[PDB]
Amino acid sequence: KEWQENKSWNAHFTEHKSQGVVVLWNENKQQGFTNNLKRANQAFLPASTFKIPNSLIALDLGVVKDEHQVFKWDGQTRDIATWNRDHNLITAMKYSVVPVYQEFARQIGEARMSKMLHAFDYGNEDISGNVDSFWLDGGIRISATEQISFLRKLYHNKLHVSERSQRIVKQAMLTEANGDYIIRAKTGYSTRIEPKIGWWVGWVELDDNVWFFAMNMDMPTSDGLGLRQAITKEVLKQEKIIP
Amino acid sequence: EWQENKSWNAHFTEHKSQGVVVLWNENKQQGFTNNLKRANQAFLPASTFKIPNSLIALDLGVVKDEHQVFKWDGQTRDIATWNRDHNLITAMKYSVVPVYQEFARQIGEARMSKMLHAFDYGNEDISGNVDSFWLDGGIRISATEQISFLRKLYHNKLHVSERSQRIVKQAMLTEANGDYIIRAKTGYSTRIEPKIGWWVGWVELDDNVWFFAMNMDMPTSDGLGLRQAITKEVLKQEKIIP
Ligand SMILES: *C(=O)[C@@H]([C@@H]1N=C(C(=O)O)[C@@H](S[C@@H]2CN[C@H](C(=O)N(C)C)C2)[C@@H]1C)[C@@H](C)O
Ligand SMILES: *C(=O)[C@@H]([C@@H]1N=C(C(=O)O)[C@@H](S[C@@H]2CN[C@H](C(=O)N(C)C)C2)[C@@H]1C)[C@@H](C)O
Ligand SMILES: [Cl-]
Repeated sequence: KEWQENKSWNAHFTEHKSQGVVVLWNENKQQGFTNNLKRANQAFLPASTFKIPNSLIALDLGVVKDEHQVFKWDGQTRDIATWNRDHNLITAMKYSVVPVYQEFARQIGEARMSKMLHAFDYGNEDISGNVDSFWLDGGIRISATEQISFLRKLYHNKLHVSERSQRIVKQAMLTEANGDYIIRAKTGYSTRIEPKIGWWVGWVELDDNVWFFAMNMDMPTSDGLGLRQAITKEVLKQEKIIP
Repeated sequence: EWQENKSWNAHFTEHKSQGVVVLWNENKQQGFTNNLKRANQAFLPASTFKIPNSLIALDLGVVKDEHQVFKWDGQTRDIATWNRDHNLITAMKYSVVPVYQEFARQIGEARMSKMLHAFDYGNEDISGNVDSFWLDGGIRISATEQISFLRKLYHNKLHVSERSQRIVKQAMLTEANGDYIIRAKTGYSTRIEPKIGWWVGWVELDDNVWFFAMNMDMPTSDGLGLRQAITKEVLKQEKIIP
Protein backbone atom coordinates (compact mmCIF):
# COMPACT_ATOMS: atom_id res chain seq x y z
CA LYS A 1 0.00 0.00 0.00
CA GLU A 2 1.41 3.42 -0.96
CA TRP A 3 -0.25 5.27 1.97
CA GLN A 4 -0.84 3.63 5.34
CA GLU A 5 -2.92 5.25 8.07
CA ASN A 6 -1.57 4.45 11.55
CA LYS A 7 -4.04 5.62 14.22
CA SER A 8 -1.65 4.31 16.89
CA TRP A 9 0.32 7.61 16.64
CA ASN A 10 -2.77 9.48 17.87
CA ALA A 11 -1.70 8.37 21.36
CA HIS A 12 1.30 10.71 21.09
CA PHE A 13 -1.12 13.61 20.59
CA THR A 14 -3.81 12.55 23.13
CA GLU A 15 -1.19 12.12 25.96
CA HIS A 16 -0.89 15.99 25.76
CA LYS A 17 -4.59 16.86 25.17
CA SER A 18 -3.50 17.75 21.62
CA GLN A 19 -4.77 17.08 18.13
CA GLY A 20 -2.70 17.04 14.97
CA VAL A 21 -1.09 15.09 12.16
CA VAL A 22 2.34 13.58 11.44
CA VAL A 23 3.12 12.60 7.84
CA LEU A 24 6.22 10.46 7.03
CA TRP A 25 7.59 9.59 3.64
CA ASN A 26 10.05 6.74 3.17
CA GLU A 27 12.11 7.87 0.19
CA ASN A 28 13.73 4.55 -0.69
CA LYS A 29 10.35 2.70 -0.58
CA GLN A 30 8.18 5.54 -1.97
CA GLN A 31 5.61 4.96 0.76
CA GLY A 32 3.82 7.39 3.10
CA PHE A 33 2.50 6.95 6.64
CA THR A 34 0.20 9.23 8.65
CA ASN A 35 -2.14 9.11 11.67
CA ASN A 36 -4.81 11.08 9.79
CA LEU A 37 -5.13 10.93 5.99
CA LYS A 38 -7.72 13.71 5.93
CA ARG A 39 -5.78 16.19 8.06
CA ALA A 40 -2.61 15.22 6.11
CA ASN A 41 -4.28 16.80 3.09
CA GLN A 42 -5.76 19.82 4.93
CA ALA A 43 -4.12 23.11 3.92
CA PHE A 44 -3.06 25.76 6.43
CA LEU A 45 -1.12 29.02 6.54
CA PRO A 46 2.59 28.07 6.42
CA ALA A 47 3.68 30.76 8.86
CA SER A 48 7.48 30.48 9.51
CA THR A 49 7.79 27.35 7.33
CA PHE A 50 7.48 29.85 4.46
CA LYS A 51 11.08 30.88 5.21
CA ILE A 52 12.14 27.85 3.14
CA PRO A 53 10.72 29.08 -0.23
CA ASN A 54 11.32 32.72 0.76
CA SER A 55 15.05 31.99 1.29
CA LEU A 56 15.38 30.11 -2.01
CA ILE A 57 13.72 32.93 -3.97
CA ALA A 58 15.78 35.63 -2.23
CA LEU A 59 19.03 33.79 -2.96
CA ASP A 60 18.17 32.98 -6.55
CA LEU A 61 17.28 36.61 -7.33
CA GLY A 62 20.37 37.88 -5.55
CA VAL A 63 18.40 39.72 -2.85
CA VAL A 64 20.60 37.59 -0.54
CA LYS A 65 24.14 37.28 -1.86
CA ASP A 66 25.19 34.41 0.42
CA GLU A 67 24.74 32.96 3.89
CA HIS A 68 27.24 35.44 5.41
CA GLN A 69 25.57 38.71 4.26
CA VAL A 70 24.44 40.63 7.37
CA PHE A 71 20.97 42.19 7.70
CA LYS A 72 21.26 45.01 10.20
CA TRP A 73 18.58 45.26 12.91
CA ASP A 74 16.31 48.22 12.07
CA GLY A 75 16.38 49.47 15.69
CA GLN A 76 12.69 48.68 16.42
CA THR A 77 12.37 46.65 19.65
CA ARG A 78 10.17 43.57 19.04
CA ASP A 79 8.72 41.04 21.52
CA ILE A 80 11.16 38.28 20.50
CA ALA A 81 14.54 39.21 21.93
CA THR A 82 16.57 37.29 19.31
CA TRP A 83 15.01 39.45 16.60
CA ASN A 84 16.49 42.63 18.14
CA ARG A 85 19.96 42.12 16.61
CA ASP A 86 21.85 41.76 13.33
CA HIS A 87 21.37 38.47 11.43
CA ASN A 88 22.59 36.49 8.48
CA LEU A 89 20.54 33.92 6.54
CA ILE A 90 21.60 31.12 8.92
CA THR A 91 20.71 32.94 12.09
CA ALA A 92 17.56 34.48 10.54
CA MET A 93 16.20 31.02 9.79
CA LYS A 94 17.38 29.66 13.17
CA TYR A 95 15.50 32.34 15.12
CA SER A 96 12.64 32.67 12.59
CA VAL A 97 13.33 36.41 12.25
CA VAL A 98 10.18 37.63 10.47
CA PRO A 99 11.37 41.29 9.90
CA VAL A 100 14.38 40.13 7.87
CA TYR A 101 12.12 37.94 5.74
CA GLN A 102 9.55 40.73 5.36
CA GLU A 103 12.32 42.89 3.88
CA PHE A 104 13.25 40.04 1.49
CA ALA A 105 9.61 39.75 0.40
CA ARG A 106 9.31 43.48 -0.31
CA GLN A 107 12.52 43.29 -2.42
CA ILE A 108 11.29 40.17 -4.27
CA GLY A 109 7.93 41.89 -4.87
CA GLU A 110 4.57 40.42 -5.74
CA ALA A 111 5.12 39.48 -9.43
CA ARG A 112 8.38 37.52 -8.89
CA MET A 113 6.99 35.96 -5.67
CA SER A 114 3.84 34.74 -7.44
CA LYS A 115 5.78 33.43 -10.43
CA MET A 116 8.27 31.56 -8.26
CA LEU A 117 5.60 29.90 -6.09
CA HIS A 118 3.87 28.70 -9.28
CA ALA A 119 7.18 27.30 -10.51
CA PHE A 120 7.66 25.48 -7.14
CA ASP A 121 4.11 24.03 -7.31
CA TYR A 122 3.87 25.37 -3.77
CA GLY A 123 0.60 24.80 -1.92
CA ASN A 124 -2.31 26.71 -3.45
CA GLU A 125 0.21 29.18 -5.04
CA ASP A 126 -1.87 32.17 -3.80
CA ILE A 127 0.03 35.23 -2.44
CA SER A 128 -3.09 37.43 -1.99
CA GLY A 129 -2.76 40.00 0.81
CA ASN A 130 0.24 42.05 1.85
CA VAL A 131 3.42 41.14 -0.08
CA ASP A 132 5.22 41.04 3.28
CA SER A 133 2.69 39.14 5.40
CA PHE A 134 0.67 36.88 3.06
CA TRP A 135 2.19 33.72 4.63
CA LEU A 136 0.95 34.86 8.07
CA ASP A 137 -2.46 36.38 7.28
CA GLY A 138 -3.06 36.23 3.51
CA GLY A 139 -4.34 33.63 1.06
CA ILE A 140 -1.52 31.08 0.88
CA ARG A 141 -2.34 27.56 2.14
CA ILE A 142 -0.33 24.34 2.07
CA SER A 143 -1.02 20.88 3.49
CA ALA A 144 1.40 18.46 5.22
CA THR A 145 1.54 16.24 2.13
CA GLU A 146 2.19 19.27 -0.08
CA GLN A 147 5.06 20.36 2.26
CA ILE A 148 6.60 16.88 1.70
CA SER A 149 6.21 17.15 -2.09
CA PHE A 150 8.00 20.51 -2.04
CA LEU A 151 10.75 19.32 0.38
CA ARG A 152 11.46 16.19 -1.76
CA LYS A 153 12.11 18.47 -4.73
CA LEU A 154 14.44 20.62 -2.61
CA TYR A 155 16.28 17.52 -1.30
CA HIS A 156 16.90 16.36 -4.89
CA ASN A 157 17.88 19.85 -6.19
CA LYS A 158 14.85 19.67 -8.52
CA LEU A 159 13.24 23.08 -7.74
CA HIS A 160 13.47 25.76 -10.51
CA VAL A 161 16.25 27.80 -8.86
CA SER A 162 20.00 27.15 -9.05
CA GLU A 163 21.66 24.15 -7.35
CA ARG A 164 23.64 26.65 -5.24
CA SER A 165 20.46 28.37 -3.92
CA GLN A 166 19.13 24.92 -2.94
CA ARG A 167 22.36 23.86 -1.22
CA ILE A 168 22.57 27.10 0.84
CA VAL A 169 18.95 26.79 2.00
CA LYS A 170 19.51 23.12 2.97
CA GLN A 171 22.54 24.32 4.98
CA ALA A 172 20.34 26.93 6.69
CA MET A 173 17.72 24.24 7.48
CA LEU A 174 20.28 22.29 9.52
CA THR A 175 18.64 21.70 12.92
CA GLU A 176 20.31 18.65 14.57
CA ALA A 177 23.08 16.18 13.75
CA ASN A 178 24.75 13.32 15.65
CA GLY A 179 26.30 9.93 14.78
CA ASP A 180 22.82 8.46 14.10
CA TYR A 181 20.95 11.07 12.02
CA ILE A 182 20.81 14.58 10.55
CA ILE A 183 17.61 16.66 10.70
CA ARG A 184 17.09 19.54 8.27
CA ALA A 185 13.78 21.24 9.09
CA LYS A 186 11.84 24.43 9.83
CA THR A 187 9.31 25.20 12.57
CA GLY A 188 6.19 27.32 12.18
CA TYR A 189 3.58 28.84 14.48
CA SER A 190 0.50 30.39 12.84
CA THR A 191 -1.26 32.80 15.24
CA ARG A 192 -2.86 35.64 13.21
CA ILE A 193 -5.77 33.61 11.74
CA GLU A 194 -7.69 30.69 13.31
CA PRO A 195 -7.07 27.85 13.73
CA LYS A 196 -3.79 28.51 15.58
CA ILE A 197 -1.37 25.68 14.74
CA GLY A 198 2.27 24.65 15.09
CA TRP A 199 4.25 23.08 12.23
CA TRP A 200 7.49 21.16 11.86
CA VAL A 201 8.51 20.15 8.34
CA GLY A 202 11.77 18.73 7.06
CA TRP A 203 13.57 15.39 6.79
CA VAL A 204 15.79 12.90 8.63
CA GLU A 205 18.93 11.77 6.79
CA LEU A 206 20.16 8.26 7.68
CA ASP A 207 23.16 6.39 6.24
CA ASP A 208 21.09 4.75 3.52
CA ASN A 209 17.68 6.41 3.43
CA VAL A 210 15.88 9.73 3.98
CA TRP A 211 12.57 10.08 5.80
CA PHE A 212 10.66 13.27 4.97
CA PHE A 213 8.19 14.55 7.58
CA ALA A 214 5.60 17.26 7.94
CA MET A 215 3.54 17.70 11.06
CA ASN A 216 1.01 20.22 12.29
CA MET A 217 -0.94 20.41 15.53
CA ASP A 218 -3.50 22.60 17.23
CA MET A 219 -1.70 25.30 19.21
CA PRO A 220 -4.22 27.25 21.40
CA THR A 221 -1.38 28.80 23.44
CA SER A 222 2.41 28.97 23.10
CA ASP A 223 2.67 26.56 26.07
CA GLY A 224 2.71 23.64 23.65
CA LEU A 225 5.38 24.77 21.16
CA GLY A 226 7.96 22.16 22.30
CA LEU A 227 5.51 19.37 21.34
CA ARG A 228 6.04 20.13 17.64
CA GLN A 229 9.45 18.47 17.83
CA ALA A 230 8.72 16.15 20.76
CA ILE A 231 5.68 14.45 19.24
CA THR A 232 7.46 14.12 15.89
CA LYS A 233 10.41 12.44 17.58
CA GLU A 234 8.14 10.07 19.51
CA VAL A 235 6.72 8.98 16.14
CA LEU A 236 10.21 8.61 14.64
CA LYS A 237 11.26 6.55 17.71
CA GLN A 238 8.14 4.36 17.52
CA GLU A 239 8.87 3.71 13.82
CA LYS A 240 12.52 2.82 14.65
CA ILE A 241 13.77 5.65 12.37
CA ILE A 242 15.80 7.18 15.22
CA PRO A 243 17.02 5.58 18.50
CA GLU B 1 -2.45 2.25 -6.72
CA TRP B 2 -2.46 5.77 -8.26
CA GLN B 3 -1.17 6.84 -11.64
CA GLU B 4 -0.53 10.40 -12.88
CA ASN B 5 -1.50 10.78 -16.58
CA LYS B 6 -0.51 14.29 -17.75
CA SER B 7 -1.73 13.51 -21.27
CA TRP B 8 -5.22 14.46 -20.01
CA ASN B 9 -3.87 17.98 -19.48
CA ALA B 10 -4.47 18.47 -23.21
CA HIS B 11 -8.22 18.25 -22.69
CA PHE B 12 -8.06 21.30 -20.38
CA THR B 13 -5.57 23.10 -22.71
CA GLU B 14 -7.84 22.73 -25.79
CA HIS B 15 -10.18 25.02 -23.76
CA LYS B 16 -7.71 27.49 -22.18
CA SER B 17 -8.67 26.11 -18.76
CA GLN B 18 -7.05 24.28 -15.88
CA GLY B 19 -8.42 21.50 -13.71
CA VAL B 20 -8.31 17.93 -12.54
CA VAL B 21 -10.05 14.69 -13.50
CA VAL B 22 -9.83 11.72 -11.10
CA LEU B 23 -10.94 8.24 -12.29
CA TRP B 24 -11.26 5.04 -10.30
CA ASN B 25 -11.52 1.57 -11.84
CA GLU B 26 -13.66 -0.33 -9.36
CA ASN B 27 -12.78 -3.81 -10.71
CA LYS B 28 -9.03 -3.20 -10.68
CA GLN B 29 -9.01 -0.92 -7.61
CA GLN B 30 -6.76 1.57 -9.38
CA GLY B 31 -6.96 5.38 -9.68
CA PHE B 32 -5.81 7.79 -12.43
CA THR B 33 -5.50 11.59 -12.43
CA ASN B 34 -3.85 14.28 -14.53
CA ASN B 35 -2.87 16.21 -11.38
CA LEU B 36 -2.07 14.52 -8.06
CA LYS B 37 -1.76 17.71 -6.04
CA ARG B 38 -5.05 19.24 -7.31
CA ALA B 39 -6.76 15.83 -6.93
CA ASN B 40 -6.14 16.18 -3.18
CA GLN B 41 -6.88 19.90 -2.71
CA ALA B 42 -10.22 20.68 -1.01
CA PHE B 43 -12.72 23.01 -2.78
CA LEU B 44 -16.20 24.20 -1.75
CA PRO B 45 -18.62 21.42 -2.92
CA ALA B 46 -21.37 23.84 -3.97
CA SER B 47 -24.24 21.90 -5.67
CA THR B 48 -22.38 18.61 -5.24
CA PHE B 49 -23.39 18.82 -1.56
CA LYS B 50 -26.95 17.99 -2.65
CA ILE B 51 -25.85 14.31 -2.64
CA PRO B 52 -25.21 14.09 1.18
CA ASN B 53 -27.97 16.65 1.90
CA SER B 54 -30.48 14.38 0.06
CA LEU B 55 -29.34 11.22 1.89
CA ILE B 56 -29.66 12.87 5.31
CA ALA B 57 -33.04 14.48 4.52
CA LEU B 58 -34.48 11.13 3.37
CA ASP B 59 -32.96 9.19 6.20
CA LEU B 60 -34.44 11.53 8.84
CA GLY B 61 -37.87 11.67 7.17
CA VAL B 62 -37.52 15.37 6.30
CA VAL B 63 -38.14 14.11 2.73
CA LYS B 64 -40.77 11.34 2.70
CA ASP B 65 -39.91 10.06 -0.80
CA GLU B 66 -38.94 11.23 -4.27
CA HIS B 67 -42.52 12.33 -5.08
CA GLN B 68 -43.12 14.77 -2.20
CA VAL B 69 -43.67 18.27 -3.58
CA PHE B 70 -41.80 21.25 -2.19
CA LYS B 71 -43.86 24.28 -3.22
CA TRP B 72 -42.26 27.36 -4.74
CA ASP B 73 -42.34 30.22 -2.18
CA GLY B 74 -43.57 32.71 -4.85
CA GLN B 75 -40.27 34.69 -4.84
CA THR B 76 -38.60 35.04 -8.26
CA ARG B 77 -34.91 34.01 -8.30
CA ASP B 78 -32.17 34.39 -11.00
CA ILE B 79 -32.44 30.74 -12.17
CA ALA B 80 -35.82 30.33 -13.98
CA THR B 81 -36.14 26.64 -13.23
CA TRP B 82 -36.09 27.37 -9.46
CA ASN B 83 -39.30 29.47 -9.78
CA ARG B 84 -41.68 26.45 -9.67
CA ASP B 85 -42.64 23.47 -7.49
CA HIS B 86 -40.09 20.64 -7.21
CA ASN B 87 -39.69 17.14 -5.96
CA LEU B 88 -36.40 15.49 -4.97
CA ILE B 89 -35.63 14.37 -8.55
CA THR B 90 -36.24 17.78 -10.11
CA ALA B 91 -34.64 19.62 -7.20
CA MET B 92 -31.46 17.61 -7.80
CA LYS B 93 -31.64 18.04 -11.59
CA TYR B 94 -31.97 21.87 -11.38
CA SER B 95 -29.75 22.28 -8.28
CA VAL B 96 -32.56 24.15 -6.48
CA VAL B 97 -30.79 25.77 -3.58
CA PRO B 98 -33.84 27.24 -1.73
CA VAL B 99 -35.42 23.74 -1.50
CA TYR B 100 -32.22 22.26 -0.12
CA GLN B 101 -31.77 25.16 2.33
CA GLU B 102 -35.13 24.30 3.80
CA PHE B 103 -34.13 20.62 4.04
CA ALA B 104 -30.97 21.73 5.92
CA ARG B 105 -32.98 23.91 8.39
CA GLN B 106 -35.29 20.97 9.16
CA ILE B 107 -32.32 18.56 9.52
CA GLY B 108 -30.74 21.09 11.89
CA GLU B 109 -27.08 21.79 12.73
CA ALA B 110 -26.63 18.99 15.27
CA ARG B 111 -27.96 16.19 13.05
CA MET B 112 -26.23 17.51 9.92
CA SER B 113 -22.89 17.72 11.72
CA LYS B 114 -23.20 14.21 13.15
CA MET B 115 -24.25 12.65 9.87
CA LEU B 116 -21.51 14.31 7.79
CA HIS B 117 -18.98 13.11 10.39
CA ALA B 118 -20.43 9.58 10.03
CA PHE B 119 -20.07 9.83 6.23
CA ASP B 120 -16.53 11.17 6.74
CA TYR B 121 -17.61 13.95 4.33
CA GLY B 122 -15.49 17.13 4.11
CA ASN B 123 -13.28 19.01 6.58
CA GLU B 124 -13.27 18.20 10.33
CA ASP B 125 -13.68 21.93 11.22
CA ILE B 126 -17.01 22.95 9.62
CA SER B 127 -18.30 26.48 10.39
CA GLY B 128 -21.42 28.48 9.37
CA ASN B 129 -25.11 27.89 10.07
CA VAL B 130 -26.87 24.83 8.70
CA ASP B 131 -28.58 26.62 5.76
CA SER B 132 -25.42 28.45 4.56
CA PHE B 133 -22.20 26.60 5.39
CA TRP B 134 -22.42 24.63 2.15
CA LEU B 135 -22.82 27.84 0.09
CA ASP B 136 -20.50 30.27 1.87
CA GLY B 137 -17.30 28.26 2.34
CA GLY B 138 -17.74 26.58 5.74
CA ILE B 139 -17.13 23.08 4.21
CA ARG B 140 -14.70 21.86 1.53
CA ILE B 141 -13.84 18.48 -0.09
CA SER B 142 -11.29 17.19 -2.60
CA ALA B 143 -11.87 15.25 -5.86
CA THR B 144 -10.37 12.07 -4.32
CA GLU B 145 -12.55 12.42 -1.18
CA GLN B 146 -15.60 12.77 -3.52
CA ILE B 147 -14.66 9.40 -5.11
CA SER B 148 -14.30 7.69 -1.71
CA PHE B 149 -17.69 9.05 -0.62
CA LEU B 150 -19.39 7.97 -3.90
CA ARG B 151 -17.84 4.48 -3.66
CA LYS B 152 -19.55 3.99 -0.31
CA LEU B 153 -22.88 5.28 -1.72
CA TYR B 154 -22.56 2.91 -4.72
CA HIS B 155 -22.10 -0.10 -2.37
CA ASN B 156 -24.88 1.03 0.07
CA LYS B 157 -22.15 1.35 2.76
CA LEU B 158 -23.02 4.80 4.18
CA HIS B 159 -24.60 4.89 7.64
CA VAL B 160 -28.10 5.58 6.38
CA SER B 161 -30.76 3.10 5.20
CA GLU B 162 -30.41 1.14 1.96
CA ARG B 163 -33.66 2.83 0.86
CA SER B 164 -32.17 6.36 1.36
CA GLN B 165 -29.11 5.37 -0.73
CA ARG B 166 -31.19 3.81 -3.54
CA ILE B 167 -33.44 6.87 -3.75
CA VAL B 168 -30.47 9.28 -4.00
CA LYS B 169 -28.82 7.08 -6.67
CA GLN B 170 -32.09 7.28 -8.59
CA ALA B 171 -32.11 11.09 -8.26
CA MET B 172 -28.46 11.21 -9.52
CA LEU B 173 -29.41 9.58 -12.82
CA THR B 174 -28.04 11.87 -15.54
CA GLU B 175 -27.67 9.86 -18.75
CA ALA B 176 -28.40 6.32 -19.94
CA ASN B 177 -28.22 4.55 -23.26
CA GLY B 178 -27.44 1.09 -24.51
CA ASP B 179 -23.70 1.61 -23.80
CA TYR B 180 -23.54 3.14 -20.28
CA ILE B 181 -25.39 4.79 -17.36
CA ILE B 182 -24.08 7.94 -15.68
CA ARG B 183 -25.19 8.83 -12.12
CA ALA B 184 -23.66 12.17 -11.15
CA LYS B 185 -24.05 15.66 -9.79
CA THR B 186 -22.75 18.98 -11.08
CA GLY B 187 -21.42 21.89 -9.00
CA TYR B 188 -20.58 25.56 -9.69
CA SER B 189 -18.82 27.38 -6.85
CA THR B 190 -18.86 31.17 -7.24
CA ARG B 191 -18.89 32.80 -3.77
CA ILE B 192 -15.16 32.35 -3.08
CA GLU B 193 -12.14 32.11 -5.40
CA PRO B 194 -11.11 30.20 -7.32
CA LYS B 195 -14.51 29.89 -8.97
CA ILE B 196 -14.79 26.28 -10.14
CA GLY B 197 -17.12 23.82 -11.74
CA TRP B 198 -17.44 20.20 -10.56
CA TRP B 199 -18.83 17.00 -11.97
CA VAL B 200 -18.76 13.95 -9.69
CA GLY B 201 -20.36 10.53 -10.17
CA TRP B 202 -19.78 7.19 -11.90
CA VAL B 203 -20.23 5.37 -15.22
CA GLU B 204 -21.92 1.96 -15.00
CA LEU B 205 -20.88 -0.56 -17.68
CA ASP B 206 -22.06 -4.13 -18.16
CA ASP B 207 -19.16 -5.52 -16.14
CA ASN B 208 -17.40 -2.65 -14.31
CA VAL B 209 -18.00 0.78 -12.74
CA TRP B 210 -15.70 3.79 -13.21
CA PHE B 211 -16.00 6.51 -10.57
CA PHE B 212 -15.04 10.06 -11.54
CA ALA B 213 -14.63 13.48 -9.90
CA MET B 214 -13.47 16.53 -11.81
CA ASN B 215 -13.17 20.18 -10.98
CA MET B 216 -11.96 22.97 -13.24
CA ASP B 217 -11.48 26.76 -13.10
CA MET B 218 -14.69 28.51 -14.09
CA PRO B 219 -14.08 32.34 -14.31
CA THR B 220 -17.43 32.84 -16.08
CA SER B 221 -20.56 30.74 -16.62
CA ASP B 222 -19.78 30.47 -20.35
CA GLY B 223 -17.60 27.42 -19.73
CA LEU B 224 -20.10 25.38 -17.62
CA GLY B 225 -20.77 22.82 -20.38
CA LEU B 226 -17.07 21.92 -20.19
CA ARG B 227 -17.65 20.12 -16.86
CA GLN B 228 -19.37 17.25 -18.71
CA ALA B 229 -17.62 17.71 -22.07
CA ILE B 230 -14.09 17.48 -20.71
CA THR B 231 -14.94 14.50 -18.47
CA LYS B 232 -16.40 12.67 -21.43
CA GLU B 233 -13.35 13.42 -23.60
CA VAL B 234 -11.27 11.70 -20.94
CA LEU B 235 -13.70 8.76 -20.69
CA LYS B 236 -13.61 8.45 -24.54
CA GLN B 237 -9.78 8.52 -24.59
CA GLU B 238 -9.67 5.83 -21.93
CA LYS B 239 -12.08 3.59 -23.94
CA ILE B 240 -14.57 3.65 -21.07
CA ILE B 241 -17.33 5.03 -23.29
CA PRO B 242 -17.60 4.83 -27.13
C1 LIG C 1 7.00 31.46 12.55
O1 LIG C 1 6.05 30.66 12.37
C2 LIG C 1 6.81 32.55 13.63
C3 LIG C 1 7.93 32.51 14.68
N1 LIG C 1 8.20 31.10 15.13
C4 LIG C 1 8.33 31.08 16.42
C5 LIG C 1 8.33 30.04 17.21
O2 LIG C 1 8.60 28.89 16.75
O3 LIG C 1 8.12 30.29 18.42
C6 LIG C 1 8.50 32.47 16.98
S1 LIG C 1 10.27 32.98 17.06
C7 LIG C 1 11.24 31.79 18.03
C8 LIG C 1 10.77 31.68 19.47
N2 LIG C 1 11.96 31.08 20.13
C9 LIG C 1 13.20 31.32 19.35
C10 LIG C 1 14.31 32.02 20.15
O4 LIG C 1 14.43 33.25 20.11
N3 LIG C 1 15.15 31.22 20.85
C11 LIG C 1 15.01 29.76 20.84
C12 LIG C 1 16.29 31.72 21.63
C13 LIG C 1 12.72 32.18 18.16
C14 LIG C 1 7.66 33.28 15.99
C15 LIG C 1 6.22 33.38 16.48
C16 LIG C 1 6.69 33.95 13.00
C17 LIG C 1 5.73 34.03 11.83
O5 LIG C 1 6.33 34.90 14.02
C1 LIG D 1 -24.58 24.39 -7.61
O1 LIG D 1 -23.36 24.26 -7.61
C2 LIG D 1 -25.18 25.78 -7.86
C3 LIG D 1 -26.13 25.78 -9.08
N1 LIG D 1 -25.55 25.00 -10.21
C4 LIG D 1 -25.81 25.57 -11.34
C5 LIG D 1 -25.29 25.24 -12.52
O2 LIG D 1 -24.80 24.12 -12.74
O3 LIG D 1 -25.28 26.12 -13.39
C6 LIG D 1 -26.77 26.70 -11.16
S1 LIG D 1 -28.52 26.03 -11.33
C7 LIG D 1 -28.60 25.28 -12.98
C8 LIG D 1 -28.36 26.27 -14.13
N2 LIG D 1 -28.84 25.47 -15.28
C9 LIG D 1 -29.86 24.46 -14.87
C10 LIG D 1 -31.19 24.76 -15.56
O4 LIG D 1 -31.97 25.58 -15.05
N3 LIG D 1 -31.41 24.13 -16.75
C11 LIG D 1 -30.49 23.06 -17.16
C12 LIG D 1 -32.49 24.41 -17.71
C13 LIG D 1 -29.95 24.65 -13.33
C14 LIG D 1 -26.43 27.15 -9.72
C15 LIG D 1 -25.32 28.19 -9.64
C16 LIG D 1 -25.91 26.27 -6.60
C17 LIG D 1 -25.03 26.32 -5.38
O5 LIG D 1 -26.46 27.59 -6.89
CL1 LIG E 1 25.21 21.19 6.04
